[PDB]
Amino acid sequence: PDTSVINGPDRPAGIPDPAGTTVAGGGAVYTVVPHLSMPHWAAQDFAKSLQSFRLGCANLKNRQGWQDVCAQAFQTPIHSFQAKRFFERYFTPWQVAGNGSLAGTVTGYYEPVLKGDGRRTERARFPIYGIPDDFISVPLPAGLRGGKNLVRIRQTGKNSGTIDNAGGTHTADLSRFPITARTTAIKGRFEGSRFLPYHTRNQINGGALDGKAPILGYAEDPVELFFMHIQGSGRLKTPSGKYIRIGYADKNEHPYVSIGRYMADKGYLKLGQTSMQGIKAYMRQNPQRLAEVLGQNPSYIFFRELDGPVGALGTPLMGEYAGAIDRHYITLGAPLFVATAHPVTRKALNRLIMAQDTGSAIKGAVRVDYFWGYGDEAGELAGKQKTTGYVWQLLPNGMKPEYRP
Repeated sequence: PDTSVINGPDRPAGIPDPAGTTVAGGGAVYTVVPHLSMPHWAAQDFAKSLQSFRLGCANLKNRQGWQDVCAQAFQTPIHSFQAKRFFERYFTPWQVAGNGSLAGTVTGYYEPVLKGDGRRTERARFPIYGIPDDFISVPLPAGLRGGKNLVRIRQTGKNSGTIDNAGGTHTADLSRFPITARTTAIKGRFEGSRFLPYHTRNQINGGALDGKAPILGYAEDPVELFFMHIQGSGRLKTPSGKYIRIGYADKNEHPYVSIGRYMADKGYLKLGQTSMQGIKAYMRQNPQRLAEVLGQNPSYIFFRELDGPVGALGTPLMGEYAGAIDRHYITLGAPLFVATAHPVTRKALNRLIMAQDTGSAIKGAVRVDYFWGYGDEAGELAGKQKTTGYVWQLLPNGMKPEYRP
């Protein structure tokens, strides 16, 4: 998972910057410390951390600076002493401080499991859609993020187009598009002379995508399907007990609206019964409100077929041994020692996770989204996790951390 070992000569270890060496940028300060100044260093399950590092190396291998440690990872036995020595000998620890503080926020995320099936059945009735046949993504230059312009669009590929005012084939009225400050692409479809915003969740729920999109699977509950959209990935568990792994492909770009807030406004349930268990039970006694409530959130996620979801590094994540970081501050792929408390037991949760993912809301020098794995338990823990953490970034000897604006 892995268990294996590649034989051969130890890779060059290189030359560690000495303790107290400092890099600063973007309000952050990185400082080399001894491996032993990290809380409970020696006691950790380094064998799991090494299996986690090995998963990232399929892509991390190819990044300058990382070739030797990634080859060395596969020549190290999956045992905690050897793994510990690998991290101690091949990497230098950089304590991270953001805005003058070593303290930051650790939150949690997971991959939900839902009952479903690969083909439609009496129970698995709700389709999970791949990217539609007519779904067109068009890059939006920073210049147009005021979203007022009437532009022309030209198709350039099956699911892609470009803004071309002189030779575009269709008109797009950007004011009609859900464009905000962070927007880097608009999603739409060609229709007569126009390029129109893509279907909202309500239109999709009401069957806009019929015969027009790949279906990857069917879920049994539309509320849990709805929440998988929120998580951005998931796994179907078939009646056989088999898994269908499903990953983020794209989205319609329509805003996120919170249905818990809507539900609280209509009086349907109060703003405290706001959970997928509360909504799911409520929708079981009141099926006539389903279409209405779900369609309040216009955002809609499209998926693709893929053990572990694939993060920003392009690599499958190990439960409890990976997290999402801000790439402005943390070098993607780096081991990250995180010191924090377990969300439930309050026992020290001190460990080397692999910084293998990113997230739109994950911002700051000391800021981790802790990946808990897949399933119900992982989702409970993930939802309860909002703890203070302290972080150290381990980098290959001689590689410096960097603020990347």
